[PDB]
Amino acid sequence: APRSVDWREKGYVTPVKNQGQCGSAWAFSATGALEGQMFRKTGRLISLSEQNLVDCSGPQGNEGCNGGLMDYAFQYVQDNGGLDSEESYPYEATEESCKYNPKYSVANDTGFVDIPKQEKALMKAVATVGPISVAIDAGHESFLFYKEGIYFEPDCSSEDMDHGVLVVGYGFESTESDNNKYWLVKNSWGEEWGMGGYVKMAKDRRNHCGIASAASYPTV
Ligand SMILES: *[C@@H]1O[C@H](CO)[C@@H](O)[C@H](O)[C@H]1NC(C)=O
Repeated sequence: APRSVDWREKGYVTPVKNQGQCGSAWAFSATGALEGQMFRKTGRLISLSEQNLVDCSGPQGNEGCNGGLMDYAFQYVQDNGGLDSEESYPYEATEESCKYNPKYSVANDTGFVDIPKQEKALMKAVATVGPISVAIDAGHESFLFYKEGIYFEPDCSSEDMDHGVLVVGYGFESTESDNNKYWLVKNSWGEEWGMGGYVKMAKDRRNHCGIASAASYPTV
């Protein structure tokens, strides 16, 4: 029910990462949600290998630096029966042959769940579960240049999303608020982008940028 949530303060979230020049955001969104649920489970925050996902999760539907889905990622961790740590399987920003090594697994998952397409459900799910993997229309130059404040983009689509990110919670602006409410969104473009890597994004403004059209998370 909370009028504010920040999972970064409860220890759920790793420091901002950078996918570099590789369409692997689906993989940073996925590890982000898996890092969170692994923490809820064990009380241990261990950073997870995106390269593992990029290299190995093709059989689940993912296409490396050419793109992918978070759901596919969670499916691979299940099928595979583990995922390697960031330390053991470092990120390289390019597609290589699979080097997974069951000895270095530090996370598991058991399925995933998809939140229905409602900023109400997505409010619930943040509050209940953990950080949530979501997809957004990021394909505007205002998103490139974003520095601070609450992101709103008139030409944003709620149906055509192109970029996976992580909702680590939500707030509001103005000691009150209809307005101005924001989602708290961790990106994977390095800390130099946005607000040290994060972005506040319009919440309950008609599913802005489709932040709720494709939400999900891993069961553990
Ligand atoms: C993941 O789960 C499988 C089967 O439940 C188990 O064999 C494996 O040891 C687990 N790995 C970790 C790192 O928890």
